[PDB]
Amino acid sequence: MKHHHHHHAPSYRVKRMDIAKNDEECVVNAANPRGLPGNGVCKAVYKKWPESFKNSATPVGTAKTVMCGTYPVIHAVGPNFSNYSESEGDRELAAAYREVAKEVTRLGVNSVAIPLLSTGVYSGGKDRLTQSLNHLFTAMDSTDADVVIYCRDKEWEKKISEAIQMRT
Ligand SMILES: [Ca+2]
Ligand SMILES: [Cl-]
Ligand SMILES: [Cl-]
Ligand SMILES: [Cl-]
Ligand SMILES: [Cl-]
Repeated sequence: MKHHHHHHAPSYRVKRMDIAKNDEECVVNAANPRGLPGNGVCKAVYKKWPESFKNSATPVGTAKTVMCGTYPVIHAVGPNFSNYSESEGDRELAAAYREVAKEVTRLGVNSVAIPLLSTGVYSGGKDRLTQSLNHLFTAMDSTDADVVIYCRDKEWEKKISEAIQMRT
């Protein structure tokens, strides 16, 4: 059974920087179903933890953890909204985050670095910040890990921070 330090109060934070530089105990990749190096976040994850791509292929709506050494990389496959309808894509996006929460719990980590799934090249050309962040919260709220959300856009940083602060 998992125990924490007496001071542990689970938190959310957002940082605008490359998730490959994260200071957390594990990382969530914005993965593609075939386990390819990809682009954007996925390519940064591939450059930093290439060993974690051994047998990382997994279906849309799921997560698969592969260790790089002892450092866990949770490959979470959100839907490409160019291929899915809005209703089906929304369900798969929510499902991918639920699988992340299960993996974070199983691993026993105290913290996790997470990107906003399906907000980059899989967004179908739409702004999906609120949709993706709300599914992240829905899955992660019941976990006790410190969650650090990574983004790259300055306006997105502000909106994510606002959403975090308004629930506190
Ligand atoms: Ca699926
Ligand atoms: Cl950076
Ligand atoms: Cl892809
Ligand atoms: Cl994406
Ligand atoms: Cl961003």
